[PDB]
Amino acid sequence: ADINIFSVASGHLYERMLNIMMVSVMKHTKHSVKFWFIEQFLSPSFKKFLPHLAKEYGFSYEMVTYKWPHWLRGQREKQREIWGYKILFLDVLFPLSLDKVIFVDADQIVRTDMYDLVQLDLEGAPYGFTPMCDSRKEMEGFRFWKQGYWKSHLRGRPYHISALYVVDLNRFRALAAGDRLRGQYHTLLANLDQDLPNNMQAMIPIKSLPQEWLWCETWCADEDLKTARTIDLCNNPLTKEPKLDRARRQVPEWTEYDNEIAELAVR
Ligand SMILES: O=c1ccn([C@@H]2O[C@H](COP(=O)(O)OP(=O)(O)O)[C@@H](O)[C@H]2O)c(=O)[nH]1
Ligand SMILES: [Ca+2]
Repeated sequence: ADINIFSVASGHLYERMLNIMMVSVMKHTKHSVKFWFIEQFLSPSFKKFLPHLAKEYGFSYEMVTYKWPHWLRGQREKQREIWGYKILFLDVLFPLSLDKVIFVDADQIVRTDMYDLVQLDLEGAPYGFTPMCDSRKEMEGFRFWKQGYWKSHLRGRPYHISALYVVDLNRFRALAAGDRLRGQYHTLLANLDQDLPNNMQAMIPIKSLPQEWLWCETWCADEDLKTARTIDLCNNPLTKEPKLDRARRQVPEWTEYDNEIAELAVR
């Protein structure tokens, strides 16, 4: 497929949002699309519905199986285990033939042709992430990456949000980036999937994507929603507003797509 996207949904609401994310992709491209899912994180309900969604929305899909390695420190907390599956296994989840994959959070709405991201030149970096927004000024106290350890550590590199990233799997494998990330994970990560790649940039470069690639209201100004290519419903450490409430109000298409999926289910 032209576009290859990987995501995870563990939890009822994340599954509901993942179906919507997938629909949002298909509304904005006429390229071929394949979704990749990790077997362990597929529930019976989701697995049952998935082929219907595929026959309606015109995507293909494949499951990968990868057991957390015995020698690799585990995560007792499910949420952190999931975040680990996002980042620790990029060289081993997928077939060797797969050239490139894009990770998109389940709680996203896409508003762009994701082939644009497939075509985007990473300029030798094995993966690309969007910088955190600076624009919403009221949230400065929560921008921990501008404080203490991170300002010094980053040496002028951005701190990037891990909701969306494109991985040149060939370059990533050639650089042995997976072994390096797993080695650093052992050595050291409150934000496991985000702190790790941002910490390792000198060793494993990030291509900083243009800012429009990922908008989250937590960090980003209202005025920049209109030019956002994708939207993430990232948790807001100030308001603690429930994600479902945010999904209903943020952009009109979330409810549009949820309703469309509901009508598919009636059939
Ligand atoms: O209980 C969870 C927590 C996280 N995730 C997956 O991990 C991603 C990142 O976590 P989340 O979106 O909750 O983080 P935020 O963007 O809110 O900081 C989610 O979109 C899901 O794909 C999940 O499936 N179940
Ligand atoms: Ca998210």
